[PDB]
Amino acid sequence: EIVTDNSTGNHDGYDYEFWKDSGGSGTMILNSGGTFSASWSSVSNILFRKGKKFNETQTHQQVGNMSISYGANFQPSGNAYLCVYGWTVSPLVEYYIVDSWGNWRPPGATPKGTITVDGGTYDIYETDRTNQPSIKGVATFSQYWSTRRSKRTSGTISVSNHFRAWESLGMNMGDMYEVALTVEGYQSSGSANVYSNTLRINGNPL
Ligand SMILES: O[C@@H]1[C@@H](O)[C@H](O)OC[C@H]1O
Repeated sequence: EIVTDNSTGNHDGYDYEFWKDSGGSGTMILNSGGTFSASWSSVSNILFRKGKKFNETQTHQQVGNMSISYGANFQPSGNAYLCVYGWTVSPLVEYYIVDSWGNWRPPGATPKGTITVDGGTYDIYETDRTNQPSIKGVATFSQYWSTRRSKRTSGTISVSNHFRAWESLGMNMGDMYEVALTVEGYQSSGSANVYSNTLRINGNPL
């Protein structure tokens, strides 16, 4: 149902998470399957997601081929991302496949390559977080990014294609912790309605 504070659980088969740091507010409404809506106001950082959490024992290859069909009405007022998001451990990595954004195309780095997939082209980037919040407390970890060259708010995201592309460029991943269609807000406000979000693993939906 309605979530306005940091929370992890399972709704309609999908692992959802609400996460924000202090400042401003956010509201997440959990709808059928992987669908949810999101509103935020005067946040520093906020994340809204529904996908799949893993027990950190398998590589993406061992999990299997991952793919998400999604559609969203994406209405940010400032900096925000509509993306597939998640983590690995050993190495600890925060990752992004961004299809849309607000006023700023992330991450502000030099591309390491590109991948052409799902009817578009993405620049690939690697950045570094030093002693920042993580799924494992304050930590130092890399971020991997695929960022579409033009905004899109519905389609298929061939998640594993990006994973393979990253690893080809020497951006290696560890054991899967999570994969999830995600709305992020950074020092901004806005709203979003994810009316479609289906995660398939080996062609089988959650
Ligand atoms: O990399 C940035 C991250 O550090 C911040 O917390 O949220 C916005 C991102 O672009």
